[PDB]
Amino acid sequence: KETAAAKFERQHMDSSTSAASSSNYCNQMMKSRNLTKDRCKPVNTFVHESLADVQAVCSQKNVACKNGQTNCYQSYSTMSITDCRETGSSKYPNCAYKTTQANKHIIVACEGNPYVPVHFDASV
Ligand SMILES: O=c1[nH]cnc2c1ncn2[C@@H]1O[C@H](COP(=O)(O)O)[C@@H](O)[C@H]1O
Ligand SMILES: O=c1[nH]cnc2c1ncn2[C@@H]1O[C@H](COP(=O)(O)O)[C@@H](O)[C@H]1O
Ligand SMILES: O=c1[nH]cnc2c1ncn2[C@@H]1O[C@H](COP(=O)(O)O)[C@@H](O)[C@H]1O
Repeated sequence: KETAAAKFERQHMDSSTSAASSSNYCNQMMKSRNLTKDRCKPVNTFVHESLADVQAVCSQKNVACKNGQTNCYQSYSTMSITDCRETGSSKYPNCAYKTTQANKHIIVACEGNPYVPVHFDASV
């Protein structure tokens, strides 16, 4: 039922806040977006921009994906993001995360028709 595009929105879109600036944010969000269900997702980024702005990245700077595929795109502008990284002492199911805010260019992979983000590759 859940499309790749919907999964990208679930894992990575958080337009509601301008910057994920609670120290609790990743702990709460990693759980509520179901990224700690079968295991602690080791790293995940949330993007605090409009869906339209993030979708627009698929028409921006074409760059090589980490996996060597050619369908990745880097945002021309920096975007407000939050990096969530599993702590060294995090143990499933009690997944624990460090919350870090940044403004960085995002790199996403795009697929499909319509051509939309389906994977978050990197922030630079
Ligand atoms: O949400 C995500 N999905 C997939 N990869 C991510 C996500 N967020 C960050 N990353 C990548 O994971 C890296 C951290 O892992 P590292 O290679 O051990 O340093 C970051 O530099 C990002 O490129
Ligand atoms: O490029 C892609 N297209 C569709 N699904 C992907 C792609 N890359 C990874 N996935 C899968 O969907 C999830 C994407 O998470 P992300 O890499 O953090 O964005 C991963 O857990 C993979 O299982
Ligand atoms: O200019 C860049 N090229 C490639 N990765 C970058 C760059 N700037 C920041 N990064 C981030 O740093 C990670 C690579 O660092 P590494 O794990 O030490 O190899 C990537 O996952 C990116 O998210």
